[PDB]
Amino acid sequence: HHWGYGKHNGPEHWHKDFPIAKGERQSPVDIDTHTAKYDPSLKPLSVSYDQATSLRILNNGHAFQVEFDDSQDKAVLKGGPLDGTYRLIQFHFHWGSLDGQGSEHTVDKKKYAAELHLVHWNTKYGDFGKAVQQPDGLAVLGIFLKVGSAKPGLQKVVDVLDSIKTKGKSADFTNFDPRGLLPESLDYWTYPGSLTTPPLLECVTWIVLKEPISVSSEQVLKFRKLNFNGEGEPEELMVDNWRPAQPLKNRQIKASFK
Ligand SMILES: [Zn+2]
Repeated sequence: HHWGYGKHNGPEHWHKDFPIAKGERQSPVDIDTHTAKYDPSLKPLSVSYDQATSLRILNNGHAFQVEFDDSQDKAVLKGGPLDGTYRLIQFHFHWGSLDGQGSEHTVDKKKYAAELHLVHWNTKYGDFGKAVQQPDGLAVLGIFLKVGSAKPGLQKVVDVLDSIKTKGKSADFTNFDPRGLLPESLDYWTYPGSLTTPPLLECVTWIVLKEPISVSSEQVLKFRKLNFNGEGEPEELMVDNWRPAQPLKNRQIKASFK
């Protein structure tokens, strides 16, 4: 009976195995655009993905994860609110059963159809496992998805999903360029928070882009064909794998833009 997104093991149950679920800097949160304060001190966000090297894509029973070779100084996030350099290790999505829900962060209570998370670790801590034990261990770039025009750069991801339908399936996924998943503008909101999946560690600087990307209905429909279950188990569609907004508590959301 491990954690998931169902009635008996979903977000409202997580605190039992992971007490930090009720902690002081949990994610995601609602972004109140009128309360977020422009911070002229923020530096421009630097996203350097030109040398990114993808390895594999995996269905882990909670989402699908595209993993990168992070053994060299390549796909790096820096600047913005960050001190130092963070290296890309993986990205994944959260999405809904319907276009009207799916995102984890919300904007003035608005839910997007999905949300992309590009996860980077602080190189000062040597590797991901050590980084997540530190308050400034991770930087996650969050990008909202809305349904409209197709995102051509997402299609390579969508076409491989048939091969990793069920929990535990993985496939080679080389030469995928995550630059194809970025919106035009890098305007962002930033706040200190957590992983949004167990173990929910409070180790993330969140950087959430204001501009969503558009994906087509057909593209998101293919996300919804994935399965939470493993091969040979009763089919339960992988949908609504999002944690809802958590209390902001003692935190300020800063905006990079006015
Ligand atoms: Zn995530």
